[PDB]
Amino acid sequence: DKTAEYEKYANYMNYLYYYQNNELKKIDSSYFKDKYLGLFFGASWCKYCVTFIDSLNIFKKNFPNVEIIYIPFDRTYQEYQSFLKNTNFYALPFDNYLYICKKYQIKNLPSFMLITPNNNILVKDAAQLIKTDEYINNLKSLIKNYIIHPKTFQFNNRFFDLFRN
Repeated sequence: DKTAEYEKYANYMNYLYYYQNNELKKIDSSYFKDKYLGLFFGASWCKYCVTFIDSLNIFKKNFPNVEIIYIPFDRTYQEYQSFLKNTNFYALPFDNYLYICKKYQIKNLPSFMLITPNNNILVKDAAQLIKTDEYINNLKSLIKNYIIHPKTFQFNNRFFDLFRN
């Protein structure tokens, strides 16, 4: 039965999650339409993923417009919650996301990818980019100059196109 399947696709990733004063919260995925995204692949058991949070906090200070989304590879839901409570990032719901790794040929954790509003890759290896403080003005210029050609996504669902295509 196709309708059952395709309804799930149209409704794929309808919410992202975050913590706030130790309260699990959610936000409708439509908020992220037309926004630059920072996709952070990480896990609480990954030593340098935890240290990388310091670089991401500096990044967010300087690029508050770019929405950071945690793609989790935690071992347990309990670790996932603890990691979200400590970073206050948005996150995909706790689940298996190896398929996103395969699509983008992600080889190591942590990884950080910068995504344009029309789902193009602005910077593939942004984890390396942001590890010094020296990247800030060139990235302001790159974002300011980027010409966004409109794109229609399958089911008008931006995350389906980004993660499942």
